[PDB]
Amino acid sequence: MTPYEDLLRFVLETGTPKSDRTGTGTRSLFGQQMRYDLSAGFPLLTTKKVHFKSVAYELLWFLRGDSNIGWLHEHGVTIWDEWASDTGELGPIYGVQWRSWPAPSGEHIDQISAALDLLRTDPDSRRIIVSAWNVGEIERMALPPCHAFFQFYVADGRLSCQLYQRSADLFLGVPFNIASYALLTHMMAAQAGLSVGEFIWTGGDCHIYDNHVEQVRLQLSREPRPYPKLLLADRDSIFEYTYEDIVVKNYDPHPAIKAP
Amino acid sequence: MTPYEDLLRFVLETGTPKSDRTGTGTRSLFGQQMRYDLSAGFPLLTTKKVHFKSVAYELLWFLRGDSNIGWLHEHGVTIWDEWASDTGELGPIYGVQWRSWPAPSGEHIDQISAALDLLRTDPDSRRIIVSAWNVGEIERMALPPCHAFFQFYVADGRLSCQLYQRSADLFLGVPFNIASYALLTHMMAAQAGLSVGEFIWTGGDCHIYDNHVEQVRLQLSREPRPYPKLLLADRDSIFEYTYEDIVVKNYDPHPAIKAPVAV
Ligand SMILES: CN1c2c(nc(N)[nH]c2=O)NC[C@@H]1CNc1ccc(C(=O)N[C@@H](CCC(=O)O)C(=O)O)cc1
Ligand SMILES: CN1c2c(nc(N)[nH]c2=O)NC[C@@H]1CNc1ccc(C(=O)N[C@@H](CCC(=O)O)C(=O)O)cc1
Ligand SMILES: O=c1[nH]c(=O)n([C@H]2C[C@H](O)[C@@H](COP(=O)(O)O)O2)cc1F
Ligand SMILES: O=c1[nH]c(=O)n([C@H]2C[C@H](O)[C@@H](COP(=O)(O)O)O2)cc1F
Repeated sequence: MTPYEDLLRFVLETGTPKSDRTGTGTRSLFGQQMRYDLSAGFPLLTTKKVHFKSVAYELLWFLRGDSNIGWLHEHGVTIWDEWASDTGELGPIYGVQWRSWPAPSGEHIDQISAALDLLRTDPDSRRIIVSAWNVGEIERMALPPCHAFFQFYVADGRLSCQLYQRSADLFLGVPFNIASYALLTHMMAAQAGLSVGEFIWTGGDCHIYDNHVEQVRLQLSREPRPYPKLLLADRDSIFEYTYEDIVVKNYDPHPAIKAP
Repeated sequence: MTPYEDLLRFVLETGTPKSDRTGTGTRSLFGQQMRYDLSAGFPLLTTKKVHFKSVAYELLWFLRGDSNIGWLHEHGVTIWDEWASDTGELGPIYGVQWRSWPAPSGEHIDQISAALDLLRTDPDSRRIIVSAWNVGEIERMALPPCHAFFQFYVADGRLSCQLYQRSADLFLGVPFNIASYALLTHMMAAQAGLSVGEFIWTGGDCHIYDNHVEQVRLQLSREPRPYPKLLLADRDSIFEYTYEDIVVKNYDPHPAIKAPVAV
């Protein structure tokens, strides 16, 4: 019922102290897994109000294959401002690798299209994968991919997705990541003629920053309300979805909780 | 604990019947995780005999950046034979991505060396990653990487390793993969002056081929025995290890179980 919350606790209590770079004292565990049944409800956390608008616009940004934060500002989103050059450039990050990974043939590979094609023509493939982790381009990126790698799986006409996040800011980061991929999974499924199955979150370094220990103590004290429902409009193509094509119904979150 | 055997039993008992590339059949589950505390023993399975010589030579071959089976034959190992071209070539697989992943500028990136570095120099880093999944080059490979990529993690002078394995032949392949990465981890740990921690195995498509089922049942009827210990001789470079340096102690498995591979 509350995969995320259980993991947050377990890291607050069992987590090992550790410095990062840069920041303060994180408590940390390695190799942790959360599991969501997407048919049961959309995993937008109810123990704290999550800024879904930012989540959606960011994913649409990723899907546009966009490297600049311009289109993001146009819609009043600023979560990326702090790493963007004077020009607003971030380098060949997520969207760039997703939509146009630079092969050695000079070709650009659209992994999203390729994945979706597989889903439609060869649902049983074990190669339905997208990787943002481009070793050749990590050092051109403002920041190396955090949610680095993901895979899809079909079973009884139900689409599952497992994500691998190498580094996980549990309190401020992961909530976004859960909703984000949850949304993506609804979109691929919708485009491919499938239903939603599971979302599997697999983390590398799972960490609660030093500041956030208080922000987090509160959030664990709150009782979890029933999950909201995700709705989508019809579109001929994943790349045609707009923010206006998305609705989150019956979302009743406990009040927000700020933190740097 | 017997995490391998539990997963195997679990997939057998609850897996979904599925079709596949190899034209055989499968029971399958998605997103499963095995965990091993490497300080309690080297996870060379004991409910069947696993041929360590092969696991070890395959590993040393990856480390050489080698994609031709010739060196493996030089040492009697034949497990990659039915995928190689007539010249023994497999394409830019595993090691070639580990030692020399070709960047857009052309340059070969040595990820294994990069990783050691980060371990010796910045153990807390969350970017200690080696990837075989070169989107750019997968078509060029005889097969796409099953053990697709891995991360290292340090805490209290203990080295942990998590592998993501996109596709898991539970009976035939996984026992090889568990041992191999456990071995690499000991290696990376020796070279960074660290002790071993956990090996965490995370699978995408976890499957038991339909022609492996009588073997899986035999194996599951057996009583698990304590894991052996691994002894590594000293070397000054991960790239200088030899089989001679890699010794197992107290490994008493139940008998080996033969099984037909799915091409
Ligand atoms: C995800 N990323 C990230 C990071 N650095 C850290 N420590 N954690 C992260 O999740 N560097 C790059 C990147 C940029 N993405 C983000 C996403 C959300 C917020 C955040 O502040 N969310 C608030 C809502 C405020 C926002 O809508 O403007 C929240 O409590 O959810 C910051 C950076
Ligand atoms: C892992 N790989 C693999 C694959 N194809 C399939 N269907 N499954 C796999 O695991 N293609 C490439 C590769 C080669 N690795 C292997 C590893 C072990 C065996 C096998 O036959 N093991 C037997 C005998 C051990 C020794 O004699 O080789 C055993 O029961 O372990 C075959 C190919
Ligand atoms: O998808 C986001 N979620 C995640 O939490 N990271 C966090 C992890 C880490 O705390 C920081 C990246 O720094 P590092 O490269 O050291 O892991 O951003 C950022 C991504 F964009
Ligand atoms: O890491 C090794 N073991 C792993 O289990 N695969 C197996 C899994 C799979 O059944 C087969 C390749 O099938 P596919 O490419 O269709 O996923 O190789 C092979 C690798 F070399």
